[PDB]
Amino acid sequence: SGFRKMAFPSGKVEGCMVQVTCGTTTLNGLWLDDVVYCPRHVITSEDMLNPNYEDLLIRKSNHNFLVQAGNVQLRVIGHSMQNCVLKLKVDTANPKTPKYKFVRIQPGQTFSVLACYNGSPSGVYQCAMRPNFTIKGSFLNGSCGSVGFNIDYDCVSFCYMHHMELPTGVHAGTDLEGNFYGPFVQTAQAAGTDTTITVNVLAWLYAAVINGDRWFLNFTTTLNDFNLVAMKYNYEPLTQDHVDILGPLSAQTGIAVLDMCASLKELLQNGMNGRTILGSALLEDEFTPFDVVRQCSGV
Amino acid sequence: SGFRKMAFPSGKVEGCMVQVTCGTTTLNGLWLDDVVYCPRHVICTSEDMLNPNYEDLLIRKSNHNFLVQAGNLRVIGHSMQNCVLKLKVDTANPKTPKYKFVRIQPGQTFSVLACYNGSPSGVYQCAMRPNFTIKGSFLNGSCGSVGFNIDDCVSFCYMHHMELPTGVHAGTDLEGNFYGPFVDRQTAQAAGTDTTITVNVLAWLYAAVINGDRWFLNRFTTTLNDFNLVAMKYNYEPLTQDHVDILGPLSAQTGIAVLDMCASLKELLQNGRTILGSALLEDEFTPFDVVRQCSGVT
Ligand SMILES: *C(=O)c1ncc(Br)cc1OCc1ccc(Cl)c([N+](=O)[O-])c1
Ligand SMILES: *C(=O)c1ncc(Br)cc1OCc1ccc(Cl)c([N+](=O)[O-])c1
Repeated sequence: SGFRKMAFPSGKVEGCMVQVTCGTTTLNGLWLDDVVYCPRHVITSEDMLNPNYEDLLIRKSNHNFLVQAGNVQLRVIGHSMQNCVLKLKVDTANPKTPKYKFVRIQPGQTFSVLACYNGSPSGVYQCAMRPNFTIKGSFLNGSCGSVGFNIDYDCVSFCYMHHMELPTGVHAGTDLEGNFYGPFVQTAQAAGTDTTITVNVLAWLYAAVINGDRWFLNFTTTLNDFNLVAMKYNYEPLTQDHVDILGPLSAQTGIAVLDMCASLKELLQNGMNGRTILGSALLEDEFTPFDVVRQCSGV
Repeated sequence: SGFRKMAFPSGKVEGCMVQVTCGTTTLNGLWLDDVVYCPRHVICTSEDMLNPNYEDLLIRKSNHNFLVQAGNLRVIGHSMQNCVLKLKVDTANPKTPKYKFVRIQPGQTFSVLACYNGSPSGVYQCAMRPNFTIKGSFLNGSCGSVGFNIDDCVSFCYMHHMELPTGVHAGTDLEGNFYGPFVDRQTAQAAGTDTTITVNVLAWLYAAVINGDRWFLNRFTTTLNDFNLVAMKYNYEPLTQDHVDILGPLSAQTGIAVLDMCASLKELLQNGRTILGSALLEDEFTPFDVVRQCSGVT
């Protein structure tokens, strides 16, 4: 019973968090095998306005990089820049390296973030890659290098590394190969208009029904008619593959996807009239259909 | 920037999670030093759950009736302390962190590492409600999962025991004493009237102001007494002077007096926009939680 925004257990990622210092800049890094991954902007405030990163790295040597893993000091024997991440080769392989992969997720997918400062964990929480490729996280100065991940049974899938806090107050970063999610690269950078992850909202309504919350159940509708309503309310268009992913939840609940779409159409056109769903007064869109299944089945 | 419901990093607790089996009942256990702690109802059959005589049931079981799984342990002793089983094992957990057993107060927060068959499944932050229930996510098989705070030292405060028909959850401290009026028996058990943790709501309003959301801020004032008259009507817990003292540091950081924040809350209750992306008033961040997240304590 119950339904919570649930993060993956973070023990496997905690063992890979180290502290990287260049000059006076200190941030977090990720230590897997004999390589430490960290944001490349670790290399001044004057540089923050228009850095020629290739030119700034040139002036750097291996001993200019201080990688600390708890109390032990790692010696850097090589450095290279891949897109927007630094890769520092160290003389020791991380003995706590889990089975891992680097994955680039799609907008709408969820992951857990282990927020870190000075290489030490401070907290873990679940969030989602918004359609405009930002995330609404909790990141203070010093959190850069914190990574987002999914755990697919024993294997850690690193998908995010924190790089920046936009003036909007939302956050942007890269995958573990250094490619920013979205158009982001210290200048004014506008994120796109954010929209609601429709397939996630529908999955969350399935979670509600499973947990006894059914007052919003109604009508039917077509994929097209619902999408016309979804476009008006800044909702992502619902495709047939979204309907297929919602299959298992439809079978378990006995509620056809297009029937749930009609209930959501009503919820969008009429609002919630002060009622709550799973203790929320808003429509929640940061649970994937896989998230709902995992929590309700207990994987 | 930002404010999230944030759980403690769970690595230290993961290393203490084992799987405990007695007969056909399997649930989670906590392995610290040479002792495995688990709910004592692991020894009950389904017929026993309606009126178990735990002493009579434990008497008929021996050490070898307990199969303790630590990933892929021999039990050399068993004892019953209130509602928890204490299984002495021949091996001390090499991953035992520095730990303490603590009994928290209503309104305090902790992280829950939800587990099934001794394997972690997820971590989330919740609060001990005033009626001593928690609004968690617990399926059958989750019993033995523990709630904790981290101060290098892990403070274990909760062990899950039962899912009420209400859909809320109840458990004990690590000494076996239930939070609330609940017993480990399958009968209808009523939780109290739940109330809103007023001091937590005020802390969350400070987090909002810290993060740029200030529209709810007024110029009115109030006394502790007048505010409590309003709070009583809306099923809010009464705010004492100790609660005003706890909110001191947040007042200093924001420059907003505690009683001024209480006056702003008077509006929100009497008149009902979003605050930190929420359309409801959140009461599961303590003032210590807000400081920890906004100052970045690792
Ligand atoms: C960010 O995590 C961080 N921590 C510590 C220090 Br010192 C500097 C940090 O990055 C600041 C920052 C903010 C915004 C942008 Cl866009 C950049 N950047 O040029 O990448 C850096
Ligand atoms: C609970 O975590 C659990 N998991 C697996 C099995 Br098999 C049995 C479990 O406990 C069921 C349960 C439910 C409610 C109550 Cl009140 C009790 N109890 O008598 O303590 C047990």
